Amino acid sequence: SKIAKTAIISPKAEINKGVEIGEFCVIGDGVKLDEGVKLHNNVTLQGHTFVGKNTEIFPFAVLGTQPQDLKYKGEYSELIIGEDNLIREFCMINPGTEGGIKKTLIGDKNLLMAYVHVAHDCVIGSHCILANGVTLAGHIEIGDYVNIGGLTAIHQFVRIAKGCMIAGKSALGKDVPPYCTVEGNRAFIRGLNRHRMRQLLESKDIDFIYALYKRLFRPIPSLRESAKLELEEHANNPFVKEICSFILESSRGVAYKSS
Amino acid sequence: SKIAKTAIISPKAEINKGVEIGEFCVIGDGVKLDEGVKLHNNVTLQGHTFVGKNTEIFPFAVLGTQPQDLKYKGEYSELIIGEDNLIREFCMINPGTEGGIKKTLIGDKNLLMAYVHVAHDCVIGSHCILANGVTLAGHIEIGDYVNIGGLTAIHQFVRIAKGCMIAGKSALGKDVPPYCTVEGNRAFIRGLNRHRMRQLLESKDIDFIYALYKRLFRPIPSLRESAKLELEEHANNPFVKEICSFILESSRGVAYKSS
Amino acid sequence: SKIAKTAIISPKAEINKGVEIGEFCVIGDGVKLDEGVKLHNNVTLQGHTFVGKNTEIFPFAVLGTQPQDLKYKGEYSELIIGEDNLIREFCMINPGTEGGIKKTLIGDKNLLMAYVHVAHDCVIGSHCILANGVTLAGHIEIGDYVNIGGLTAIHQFVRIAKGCMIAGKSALGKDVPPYCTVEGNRAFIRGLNRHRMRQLLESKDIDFIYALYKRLFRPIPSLRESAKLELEEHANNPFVKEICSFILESSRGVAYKSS
Ligand SMILES: CCCCCCCCS[C@@H]1O[C@H](CO)[C@@H](O)[C@H](O)[C@H]1O
Ligand SMILES: CCCCCCCCS[C@@H]1O[C@H](CO)[C@@H](O)[C@H](O)[C@H]1O
Ligand SMILES: CCCCCCCCS[C@@H]1O[C@H](CO)[C@@H](O)[C@H](O)[C@H]1O
Repeated sequence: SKIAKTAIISPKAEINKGVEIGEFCVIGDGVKLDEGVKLHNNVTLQGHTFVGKNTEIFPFAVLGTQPQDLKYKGEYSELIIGEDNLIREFCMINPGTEGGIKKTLIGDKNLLMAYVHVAHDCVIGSHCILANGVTLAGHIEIGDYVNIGGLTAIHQFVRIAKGCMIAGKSALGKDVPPYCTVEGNRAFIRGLNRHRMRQLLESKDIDFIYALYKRLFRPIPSLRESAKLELEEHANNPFVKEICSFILESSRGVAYKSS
Repeated sequence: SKIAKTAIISPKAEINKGVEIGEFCVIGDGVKLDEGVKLHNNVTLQGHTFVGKNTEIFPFAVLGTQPQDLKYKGEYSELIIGEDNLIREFCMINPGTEGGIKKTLIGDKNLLMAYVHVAHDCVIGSHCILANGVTLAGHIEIGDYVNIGGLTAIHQFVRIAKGCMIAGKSALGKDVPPYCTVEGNRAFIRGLNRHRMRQLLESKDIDFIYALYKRLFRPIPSLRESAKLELEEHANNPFVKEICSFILESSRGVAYKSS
Repeated sequence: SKIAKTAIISPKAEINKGVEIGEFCVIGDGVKLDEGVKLHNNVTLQGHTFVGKNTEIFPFAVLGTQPQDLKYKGEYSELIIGEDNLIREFCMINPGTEGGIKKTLIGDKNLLMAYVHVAHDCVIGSHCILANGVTLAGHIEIGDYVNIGGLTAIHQFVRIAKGCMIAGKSALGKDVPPYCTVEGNRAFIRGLNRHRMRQLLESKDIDFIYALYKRLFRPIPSLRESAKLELEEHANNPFVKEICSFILESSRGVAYKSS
């Protein structure tokens, strides 16, 4: 519950109770820090940025500066961060753009290791882990319980569904359906995130999913056609709905499988 | 037109009119900031560094500290940056060395995204874009209108000519002739930067270039011999001169083509 | 021998004579700086960190903050750095954990270039060079005279013996025996670090080592069996002892060779 005297804090910023601010932090006039937020020394918060309860941010992280994108034109956008997040040293996160969704959103209980960059208009859920140097291009969507290995680059508009695991040093240019593990320069699906499914899903449903994907990724009928048929033959099945609707909504297309 | 009171500025530094300096900037005694320069909070400028008109530098960038090279011995070198540049967060740029060209030079209207490192003795032109984490080794030369994708590493003494495009995550160890696109770990030429040529060149000349490269990269006569012959059969043709003289001057050799 | 007035230094920290501290440095209550240490502006030193004589640390480096590892629980660990080290901009080094060796150790005369991250429980020797962006996972052991190229990632528990060279952009998941050169995504041994051996070893011994490895890496008898036999047929030979005992102690296994 201490605010360093050396910290520069705009009188227009809103700092709730219990907030800790380390030495030399720089806080702009559009920042909001909810209860229990802890900023180590030298954190830079600019733009219209909201930082949720109990989130902790380490030294030299930069949040809220304008997107790097050239299309940006001093637009009115926001950066919204959830609760119980851990944001490490040298992270750089920008707010959204008018051409995107006018915001960059991050949920709860996530860990963004050092040197992680989150570009404008990205959406990250909860319980995610982005390792050292992960680089997210613009307009990316990441579901809950997603792990992305260090030094991985995700291209613009890519969508990663819930429970996915992406190996380090990968370059992902396509969407990844729920509970899949990805790896490779031009990343592709190598199987299912068994370890994740085992903690969130029941055995019976895990088997169903394997079967589902095996049928979905058959070569003959296109993925799209198999997905639509899957929704018909199983109008009542949460997993089919979650997986198939994700697939049919894909813009960049779904990543390569193995069959 | 405001200079933060918390900023540390050597009385020997030269700060022109209209310069903006954010909170906690550290400016050494050999720095010069031309008109309209904007430094966000926490920018570090050391050594004999000149920053051109209207250039803007974001938080935690470090410019002017001594090169990492071991051969360096407290030499007298400079870092010269042009006008209208955008230098993002966490960039690190060093001045030259006595063994090199005694300076690191950057032209105008360039964008160096976050975590970009420019080593000693590098030369960057104008209208260039270096994405997140691009790493330039020493003595590199980059022409105008060059785009280098994120997380790409360029090895020492490599030269990239005008209008080239280098895909992200590449490792370039050879020179790249004008208007070529490169990609791959041990990077190679995959074709021409059509999108770039279309905005700078006329259709007729674009066709000529394709033809030129097709003949230059034939397997039998060496690239060098074809280049010399090309200069003979076309003593009067700017494109041939620009492309062939570049090739004949190569030290590390020209990158692999595809034919 | 000057300490910037703007620097924040805990009265509990121990600062020896001749120490230089730049503007805005942040020094916690468990830090110790031995004689001749030079901190540029904005260096952050936290936790129970010791910095040896004459070590120099550049702007925005962060040393001593808690490990990123989730298993960590406000444990009592240390970060110990040796003498004559050069630690560049944006480096991030964490102390050890209770599950590891309760410390992160770095020897003497090393150069850690910019953006280098050293995870909890790592052990680095002396005369080493880690290029831009090298990322070390936890519990890694690096011997003396090791060079690791830029943007290389070393996985947890990997051990690199004395005199090894690791090419840039590699991903190492296995141990590397003394005097070997490694390269590749899933890194493997490509030969010997001749350049290194030539400065530290006599010609006769260099020949012996080549022969040793040629016999060790034969396909039929396992590496382990050949190593044990090598120790028997040469109970008195420092090189055999150094190389073979390293191999037999491997946890993650030894890297792939080429024969
Ligand atoms: C397969 C083709 C993939 C093309 C991907 C293009 C991504 C460009 S986006 C770019 O990403 C940066 C991440 O560092 C952000 O900082 C910028 O603001 C944003 O504009
Ligand atoms: C194919 C072989 C390629 C060899 C390339 C060697 C590059 C070493 S240079 C080195 O690059 C660093 C970039 O981070 C700079 O900081 C250092 O000052 C500079 O000395
Ligand atoms: C072949 C399989 C290799 C698995 C390697 C797993 C490494 C996870 S460790 C992890 O490394 C980070 C480096 O950035 C540190 O910051 C964290 O504290 C530490 O917990």
